[PDB]
Amino acid sequence: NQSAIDVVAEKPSVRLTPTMMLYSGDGSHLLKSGRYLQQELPVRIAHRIKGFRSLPFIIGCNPTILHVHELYIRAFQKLTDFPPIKDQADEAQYCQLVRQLLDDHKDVVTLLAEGLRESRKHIEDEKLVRYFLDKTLTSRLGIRMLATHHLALHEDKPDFVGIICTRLSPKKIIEKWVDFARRLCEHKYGNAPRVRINGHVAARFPFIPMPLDYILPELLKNAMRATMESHLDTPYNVPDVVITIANNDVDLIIRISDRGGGIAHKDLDRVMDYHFTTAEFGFGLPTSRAYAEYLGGSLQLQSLQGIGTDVYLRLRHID
Amino acid sequence: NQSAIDVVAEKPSVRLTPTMMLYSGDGSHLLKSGRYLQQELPVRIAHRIKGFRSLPFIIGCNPTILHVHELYIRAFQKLTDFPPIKDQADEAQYCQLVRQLLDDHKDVVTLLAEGLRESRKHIEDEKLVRYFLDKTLTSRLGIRMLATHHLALHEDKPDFVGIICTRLSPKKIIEKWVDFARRLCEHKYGNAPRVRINGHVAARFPFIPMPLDYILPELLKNAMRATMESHLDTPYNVPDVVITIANNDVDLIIRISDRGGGIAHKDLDRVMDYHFTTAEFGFGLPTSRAYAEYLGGSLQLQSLQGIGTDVYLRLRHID
Ligand SMILES: Nc1ncnc2c1ncn2[C@@H]1O[C@H](COP(=O)(O)OP(=O)(O)O)[C@@H](O)[C@H]1O
Ligand SMILES: Nc1ncnc2c1ncn2[C@@H]1O[C@H](COP(=O)(O)OP(=O)(O)O)[C@@H](O)[C@H]1O
Ligand SMILES: O=C(O)c1sc2cc(F)sc2c1Cl
Ligand SMILES: O=C(O)c1sc2cc(F)sc2c1Cl
Ligand SMILES: O=C(O)c1sc2cc(F)sc2c1Cl
Ligand SMILES: O=C(O)c1sc2cc(F)sc2c1Cl
Ligand SMILES: O=C(O)c1sc2cc(F)sc2c1Cl
Ligand SMILES: O=C(O)c1sc2cc(F)sc2c1Cl
Repeated sequence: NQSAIDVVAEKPSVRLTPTMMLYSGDGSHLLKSGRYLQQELPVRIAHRIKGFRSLPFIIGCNPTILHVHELYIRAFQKLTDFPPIKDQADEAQYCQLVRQLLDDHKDVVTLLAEGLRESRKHIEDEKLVRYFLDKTLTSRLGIRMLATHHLALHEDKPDFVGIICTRLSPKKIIEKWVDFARRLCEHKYGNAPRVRINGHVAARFPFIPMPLDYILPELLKNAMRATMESHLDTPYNVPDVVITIANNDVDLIIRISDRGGGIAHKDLDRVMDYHFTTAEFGFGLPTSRAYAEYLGGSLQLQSLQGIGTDVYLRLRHID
Repeated sequence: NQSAIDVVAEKPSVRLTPTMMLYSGDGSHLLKSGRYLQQELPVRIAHRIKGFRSLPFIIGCNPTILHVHELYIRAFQKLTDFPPIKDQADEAQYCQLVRQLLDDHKDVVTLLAEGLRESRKHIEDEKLVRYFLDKTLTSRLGIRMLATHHLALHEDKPDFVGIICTRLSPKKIIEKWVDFARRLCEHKYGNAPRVRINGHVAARFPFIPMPLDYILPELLKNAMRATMESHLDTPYNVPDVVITIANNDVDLIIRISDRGGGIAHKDLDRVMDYHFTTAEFGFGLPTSRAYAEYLGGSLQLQSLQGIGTDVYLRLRHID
């Protein structure tokens, strides 16, 4: 066992405010920020190692689960071996290790789902598995936003302070993912539902697109697939998917309404479980919910069995 | 104190199934049903007397609350003094007392809200008050359906077995209350939102209209009022209220969508409390929710602050 990991496995995380990210974004400010990252990332990694150590032995023993645990141990070793950042050249050296770790851990979610799939015969508690996956994936999301934000601060990209867009239009980010989903849908069925966008279509505000880039294609794929499966007898005459944007001082709400038949009563208690899918890998819906909650929001579903489903994505604002 | 009340205050209620109501509905069947009512009503009344006896003393002491408690004691005395139903003439005698008690207790909800309003300075628990009102009003709803159903069984009214409509159209019962709400709305503002009805508009099925006759005008008044208050600057150009009917083997779902600005974040935790209203008596929403839950369903709200509100009324089917 590694005693260095034990030293910070229970140290509370120091949270960088999404408002503080705008406040610091530069040369001398990049150094203070890089010093923060250097000290904070091993703590976040150690909290994840603690999670793998706390798994029931028969699950933690899985070679795929063990491989992810060992990747986290490797990441902690590499981040802690690095000398302190005294100057901007030291700050730059560190950035290249962060880029390497961002790519080395690209498939962690895939590996975890694989390991847990192979260990399904030893899982008697979906609430324990939900806790492990919600905690692991949201904390990994937090590590990724910190890492990507710091790297992006080195660019003079328009309307962006790192990963924060200063003038994010929800209508534009929704339109981008609607085009992507309609193309995949059209390839599979020969047609895709037309998507209408209404509400506060002219809203623009400081926002981090990363969560929306994950959640939006997941909800659009679900609404479009349910609409096509529900109308196989009339595939070229399908009802529209309606998206409403509601923007207020507190949060952004995105409502996605489909006429895809609804989520059956028997399936409604399982649609938010990991691995659960009625398609022919069940991670889109529980991961989107855990991400929205991690960011101060929520993901709620309202089923109208025989008609369709309304999905409400609520995300707390920057300020 | 009355010892007869004590004898049945904890006796469990025997539930008449909404399916059993169709199964019995006649002369000899009316007698067995009237015998059931005679024995069941004092038990339901005694459960309510127990509720008034269990209120904190400072609240139960209120003369308005005491007047309702004393009305229930009177109803128990009158129902128990009546001799057993040996024949159809005895069954008919009992019906006339039930009619009198139905009218004598017409305003019980009004009296209870008044008594609790005068005792607000001594209420430190909205969860206790919610429990008392949810239990009292839903059990009173149950007493009223039993009483009205038995009386209605004496009629040869088309498409009705007592209070059960054998071919209830949700679109027709919604249209009836839309006309009522639009007229009241037009009187107050000079205009009312146009109501569109979609989904399963041709659905017809066995159903008891009584719950819908209470809940529908409450949700329509709220959706229409919020729409008019939200558009005072353009009172003759207001967005439509959209109602969707979803009918499946398990339940009927009625979605009411408005563009009335939404329910504010500060008010969202209080809209389901009794007495809470932002209008210039806050019972419509908590009573509708308690009624829908009492009948195996639910009443759920989804707020899009800055845009509008979606209300979902779910009611379990007869079978
Ligand atoms: N809009 C919707 N309409 C109908 N069914 C839906 C909808 N959204 C989700 N579902 C159901 O929830 C299930 C779980 O979805 P999810 O967890 O996102 O994973 P996956 O996309 O792999 O199926 C889906 O397989 C589908 O049965
Ligand atoms: N559709 C809606 N749009 C906006 N506000 C609503 C809506 N439905 C309910 N509300 C809010 O909830 C409050 C409580 O409603 P309710 O309990 O039905 O009582 P009341 O009709 O006496 O106000 C309302 O006063 C209003 O502020
Ligand atoms: O992140 C954490 O703090 C923890 S504690 C714990 C216990 C488990 F069984 S999984 C798990 C995780 Cl993921
Ligand atoms: O699990 C991940 O996705 C990542 S990305 C990244 C960048 C770092 F600097 S550590 C680290 C980890 Cl642990
Ligand atoms: O039917 C399917 O299986 C799929 S997968 C997918 C991904 C998208 F973005 S849309 C879409 C559809 Cl419609
Ligand atoms: O119906 C009941 O069984 C009861 S028990 C109880 C305790 C209270 F404080 S009110 C109340 C009611 Cl309404
Ligand atoms: O509270 C009420 O609304 C009613 S109506 C009715 C009819 C009866 F026969 S008893 C009784 C009561 Cl207790
Ligand atoms: O604005 C109001 O106060 C009211 S009260 C009422 C009752 C109805 F049925 S509609 C309606 C409206 Cl719109």
